[PDB]
Amino acid sequence: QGQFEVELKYRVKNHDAFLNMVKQIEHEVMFENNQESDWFYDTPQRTLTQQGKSLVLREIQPAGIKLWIVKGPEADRCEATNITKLDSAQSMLENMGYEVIQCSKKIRSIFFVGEFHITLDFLDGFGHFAEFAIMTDDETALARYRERLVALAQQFHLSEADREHRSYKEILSA
Amino acid sequence: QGQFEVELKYRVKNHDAFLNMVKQIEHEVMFENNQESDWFYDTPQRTLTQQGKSLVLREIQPAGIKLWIVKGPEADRCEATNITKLDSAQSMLENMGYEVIQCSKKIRSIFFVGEFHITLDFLDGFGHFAEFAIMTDDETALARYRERLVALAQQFHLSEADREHRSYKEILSA
Repeated sequence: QGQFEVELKYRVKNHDAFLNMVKQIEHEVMFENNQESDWFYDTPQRTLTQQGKSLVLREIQPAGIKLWIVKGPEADRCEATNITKLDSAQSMLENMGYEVIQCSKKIRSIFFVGEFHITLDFLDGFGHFAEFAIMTDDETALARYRERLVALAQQFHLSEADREHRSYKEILSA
Repeated sequence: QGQFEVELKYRVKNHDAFLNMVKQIEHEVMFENNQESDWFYDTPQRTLTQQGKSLVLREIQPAGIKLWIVKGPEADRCEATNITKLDSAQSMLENMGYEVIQCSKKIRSIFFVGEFHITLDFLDGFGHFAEFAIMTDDETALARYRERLVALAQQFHLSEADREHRSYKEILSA
């Protein structure tokens, strides 16, 4: 569980329905209905963005989860580490020459089903979204996880037609 | 305690004498004789170094303390946050364009005397060193704090003649 995260995003048109579904499934809960704030960073010339990378500081309340994240360049590469002082992290990145190129808020819920993660998000105005994923270190099993992920997705009655390819930041820059 | 750091470093000729003295002063132990490893980062062209900044990833064992630190550009400025995954941070700074420009290890003990910090270090091949420090948000009390740090150090029979002006990195560079 690390550097390689396969993730499928879906549009969810029915919350309680989706909820009822997981409601009828054996699962662990990381947290429900927290507010997640994300701060995306980059240099003045947008160097990270030109290289297919994203740098993010993230805080989830009231769970109190705070992360320093870097995604890319590889399609499935994602690294992170928990941090205790979000403000210090923000201040250090600016001192490092970085600037917030985007900030965002959303209500989020994350559940566990085996080693797979289920994320349910709600963007005020655009609707509910769902993410299914698993982070692994072995990259050979990255096409087979992508499948059990689809399998799991199928359990919630979500078809490829429900698949959402536009990413959070990747879109609602709109 | 965060905006302004006041810290005086001194060379310690007699390690045992320093500790026997601390035994006569009311104090607390954070940790004793731990190994501290520091990894200094910068871009290949030394952007940060040339601007008086230090970007550091630090690990202390067996305490298990892991930090992401940025000191400077101002001499009295130091910011940090604990991180849970040292290797992820290392890999993220790498992905962000930084490289290890210098690394080091030393033996360190940290004690508390009021809101004052006393750090006793051992840098093999260079000798022992002590740091007396304090952090405050009140810029009006700087002179007074520096005075109390001299007196404190005076208790350990350390004078301005024992004052070490070089930073950790500079002492190593000899």
